[PDB]
Amino acid sequence: MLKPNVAIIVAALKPALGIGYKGKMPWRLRKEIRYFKDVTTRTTKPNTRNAVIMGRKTWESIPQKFRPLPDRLNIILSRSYENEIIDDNIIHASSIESSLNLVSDVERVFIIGGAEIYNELINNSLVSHLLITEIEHPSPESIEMDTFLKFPLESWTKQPKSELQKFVGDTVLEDDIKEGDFTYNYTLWTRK
Ligand SMILES: NC(=O)C1=CN([C@@H]2O[C@H](COP(=O)(O)OP(=O)(O)OC[C@H]3O[C@@H](n4cnc5c(N)ncnc54)[C@H](OP(=O)(O)O)[C@@H]3O)[C@@H](O)[C@H]2O)C=CC1
Ligand SMILES: CCC(CC)n1ccc2c3c(N)nc(N)nc3ccc21
Repeated sequence: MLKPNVAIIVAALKPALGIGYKGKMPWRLRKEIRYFKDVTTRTTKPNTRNAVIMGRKTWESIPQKFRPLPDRLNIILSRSYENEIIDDNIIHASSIESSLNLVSDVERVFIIGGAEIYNELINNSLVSHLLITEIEHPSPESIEMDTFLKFPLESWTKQPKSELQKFVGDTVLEDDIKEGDFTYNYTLWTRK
């Protein structure tokens, strides 16, 4: 696949944009994990699937029994990997672009984490869209976080919900979702 548009999908706690703590997510938001699954799996074209790209640490964090993530082509990046097709669902690569050369019959490509991947790939021009779940809490300072996004948001524009709706198609987008003390909303950003 030559020069696909790539989207970053992430959930972050405002205002610092914290995303993890000691290798894990700092929260358990049930509806948010379901949205992630629906967005990353759904396709419009016929015999296609989406691709999800992740760093090695993120892959290793999913229990072995639950990987690869079903119904999507999984791509795992490591600086130590040769570009190799493991099976029909798993690819090893050392660069985003080399990995895409190995794929076909993919509709959309999503970068799914983690921190290092996000922070480096945000500056790659292949990245055209950001799907950020913006989480709010009454006392964000009480949530222990060690990992944060370093995104240059002054160069991106947050779109109206109508554009997000168009991006996700059929997916139901509820507003101000509350789970425990967290309140969240889904958003779409594009480059200025
Ligand atoms: N809030 C959210 O939506 C999400 C949060 N996370 C959180 O992220 C954290 C994990 O992030 P982190 O520890 O940074 O790990 P990553 O998942 O980003 O993996 C880092 C590894 O990826 C490889 N890698 C990184 N950058 C590159 C590159 N540019 N080219 C090739 N290989 C690369 C390296 O593998 P090697 O060392 O083998 O070279 C590196 O060690 C956890 O807290 C996790 O819960 C994860 C996903 C979503
Ligand atoms: C499904 C496996 C887990 C492991 C951390 N996971 C990995 C990536 C994501 C993930 C992501 N990238 N974006 C958003 N919005 N939500 C997520 C929820 C869970 C995630």
